[PDB]
Amino acid sequence: MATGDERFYAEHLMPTLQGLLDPESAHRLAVRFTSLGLLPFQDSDMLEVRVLGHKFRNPVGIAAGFDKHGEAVDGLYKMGFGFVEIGSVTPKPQEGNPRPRVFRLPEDQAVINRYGFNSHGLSVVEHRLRARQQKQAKLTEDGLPLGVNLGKNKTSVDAAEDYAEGVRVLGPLADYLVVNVSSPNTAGLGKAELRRLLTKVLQERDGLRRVHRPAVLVKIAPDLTSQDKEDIASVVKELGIDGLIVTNTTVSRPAGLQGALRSETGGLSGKPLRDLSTQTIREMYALTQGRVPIIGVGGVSSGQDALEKIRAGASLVQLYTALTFWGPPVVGKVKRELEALLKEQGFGGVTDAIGADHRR
Ligand SMILES: Cc1cc2nc3c(=O)[nH]c(=O)nc-3n(C[C@H](O)[C@H](O)[C@H](O)COP(=O)(O)O)c2cc1C
Ligand SMILES: O=C(O)C1=C(C(=O)Nc2ccc(-c3cccc(OC(F)(F)F)c3)cc2F)CCC1
Ligand SMILES: O=C(O)c1cc(=O)[nH]c(=O)[nH]1
Repeated sequence: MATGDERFYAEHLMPTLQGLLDPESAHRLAVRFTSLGLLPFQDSDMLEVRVLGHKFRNPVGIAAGFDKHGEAVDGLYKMGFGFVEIGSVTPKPQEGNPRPRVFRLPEDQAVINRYGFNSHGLSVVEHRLRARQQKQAKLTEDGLPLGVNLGKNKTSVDAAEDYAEGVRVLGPLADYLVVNVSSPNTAGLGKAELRRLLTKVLQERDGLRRVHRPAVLVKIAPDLTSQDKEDIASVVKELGIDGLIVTNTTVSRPAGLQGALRSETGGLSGKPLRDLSTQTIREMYALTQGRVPIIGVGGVSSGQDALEKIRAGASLVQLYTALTFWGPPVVGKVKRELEALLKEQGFGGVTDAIGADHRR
């Protein structure tokens, strides 16, 4: 509760919280507590990584979705994350799908959600980030970068314009932007469309002043065909996209799911998604010749999970669902185990392990 013991949180606190509140209420309370610093490991130089034009104290970040409106950024750094990504944020505010829209699958250490981009909107997030803009400038310079994930409104008629608007409004406040076109919960959120979309996004980005010019990454699904991945890699290299976030939640339902809510509509996250994501990272790393930075996401809950994605090609990793089951202590746990594994496997540091599986 205030100490920081992994067993207490995993075995007592978290289980009790879930027994008292529904999943969405639990998340909202989580955001409140985090934003208030109500939280329970020292990063070694081994965990430091330099990519996307920035230094990262450690390669473990909080995935988009936990802090959709940028309300708990500072609390998240306090929790131990090497970098924070907020969003997705839509141009105009919107409520998202009706409740219930998030479901726990305890037996699978997984979650299914269909929020549908509930967002305070660009304007509100912009002011919220501006209020701590200088503080973030010092955090970034200190190895704690900030990412902003962009989405689009449900009733938007010009997808590309929605993202362009996001680039113009929040781009100046972020170290990196994410073009999220892999959410399974928005209408119909492709080589042709992607090229057109990203060309416009990059042009908008290049039009920003130097110190306010963020890297641009594309977040993709784990349900892509081989052709889709092949085309994405081609477009990425063609336009000079700075990086990829692999992956978002899956619309598939892997055989073996035990949770009673396994058939709810939405994207599945957690352990059942882990390896499908790692494999997607492996494939994208190869298709891009290891020249395009990858942020690996999907079922990371331990040092081994993180290292597998790093060895597969990820320069950084993110987690979300593991936090909902184990609580804040999982962050230090993952970092401590990653450090130990790097040593055991002969890597001088995280950097040396990036893509290691491909050079064996
Ligand atoms: C409740 C919930 C909400 C999410 N919202 C977003 C979002 O707004 N934008 C986004 O790009 N990803 C979103 N995600 C996906 C996560 O960022 C991540 O890609 C995915 O959950 C896999 O990681 P995990 O297995 O560690 O949770 C969300 C996930 C969950 C569980
Ligand atoms: O985060 C979520 O989106 C979801 C769930 C969840 O339980 N999330 C939580 C809850 C408390 C969390 C925290 C945060 C900060 C501190 C915590 O310890 C406390 F309560 F003692 F102060 C616990 C973190 C989460 F990610 C349930 C499924 C969806
Ligand atoms: O907001 C949602 O419903 C959502 C968006 C996204 O990108 N991924 C996800 O799992 N849910």
